[PDB]
Amino acid sequence: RKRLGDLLVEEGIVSEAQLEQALNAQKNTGRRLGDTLISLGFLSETQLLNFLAQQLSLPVIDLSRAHVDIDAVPLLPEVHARRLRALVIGRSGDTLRIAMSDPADLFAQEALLNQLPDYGFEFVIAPEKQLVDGFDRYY
Amino acid sequence: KLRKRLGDLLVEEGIVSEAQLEQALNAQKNTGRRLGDTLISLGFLSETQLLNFLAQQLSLPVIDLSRAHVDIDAVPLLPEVHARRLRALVIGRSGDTLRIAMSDPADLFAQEALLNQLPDYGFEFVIAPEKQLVDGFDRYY
Ligand SMILES: Nc1nc2c(ncn2[C@@H]2O[C@@H]3COP(=O)(O)O[C@H]4[C@@H](O)[C@H](n5cnc6c(=O)[nH]c(N)nc65)O[C@@H]4COP(=O)(O)O[C@H]3[C@H]2O)c(=O)[nH]1
Ligand SMILES: Nc1nc2c(ncn2[C@@H]2O[C@@H]3COP(=O)(O)O[C@H]4[C@@H](O)[C@H](n5cnc6c(=O)[nH]c(N)nc65)O[C@@H]4COP(=O)(O)O[C@H]3[C@H]2O)c(=O)[nH]1
Repeated sequence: RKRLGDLLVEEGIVSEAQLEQALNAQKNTGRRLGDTLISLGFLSETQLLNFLAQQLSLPVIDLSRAHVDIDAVPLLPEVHARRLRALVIGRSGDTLRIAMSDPADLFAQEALLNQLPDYGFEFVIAPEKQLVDGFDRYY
Repeated sequence: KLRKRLGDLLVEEGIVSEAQLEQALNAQKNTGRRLGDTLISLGFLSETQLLNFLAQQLSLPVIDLSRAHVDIDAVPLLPEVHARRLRALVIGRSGDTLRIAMSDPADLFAQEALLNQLPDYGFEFVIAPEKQLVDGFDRYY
């Protein structure tokens, strides 16, 4: 997979110098690169969501207007959903549609496999704020 | 799971050669040593290179902990004896999320321990050199 900074440069969203500044800043915080670029004023939140979706080849969703399957939600117990920042929003056959705010999180991906074994997975990316509101709404 | 396995990553990015990888895989068997450390022992890879490519493999950043922002109030959430055992330092807290620097974020045995030790906090992981972690323990406890 292409790295996010390189993607944003190739797409003309940030310059090489801006990317280097953010990478240097990140070495001193450990915050995510996209979040760092937003702090520096070089990237917007909407761009971050859209370009993450492009990097990972996942759809963006507006959960605030989505119609969530309320019988799919409980397949992932609340304690795990909140911890992993993941919400099961649909079930077709044995494929679950799962919204995540950090779908690039390797350890969350590993955990989800452990918590929801034997299902097919389709992922969509949502803003963390919408996920958090979703947990309150659907549990 | 699934990360790209480390050998293939290092070969594809032109860090180690195919024959060297095969040599290290052969040599690693039943030594108790992981692949990166085997490659380093054979002189094909450096500690810094291993750090940087583990970070790429695990999709996390390397930090310079000697200069990094550390919430010195967040540090004590993990008692010193556990921080030292697990080679893990809590450097940020916000809501129920902790940012944790580890020398080995691939250490799942340590991760399990960290999880049971800091329950009801979720984690964001970053990697730092072990020397910097230990200096951090001396500095923040
Ligand atoms: N939800 C969310 N996801 C985000 C954000 N920023 C980055 N990501 C996604 O999450 C992964 C980890 O980001 P990171 O912690 O900044 O960790 C990054 C970062 O430290 C660094 N990195 C990212 N892009 C570049 C680059 O163009 N050049 C270099 N040298 N390093 C890069 O390598 C690590 C892995 O990069 P990736 O493969 O791109 O993988 C990224 C990316 O897929 C964010 O603000 N929010
Ligand atoms: N802190 C630290 N972490 C390390 C080091 N070396 C590897 N790791 C990480 O820890 C996991 C286990 O390494 P392993 O015991 O060598 O066990 C490895 C190794 O025996 C083997 N492996 C790795 N790469 C290759 C490869 O390219 N070809 C083959 N045939 N086997 C491979 O598969 C197992 C799993 O590989 P991975 O998915 O890459 O998962 C690796 C990797 O993420 C190290 O020196 N220090």
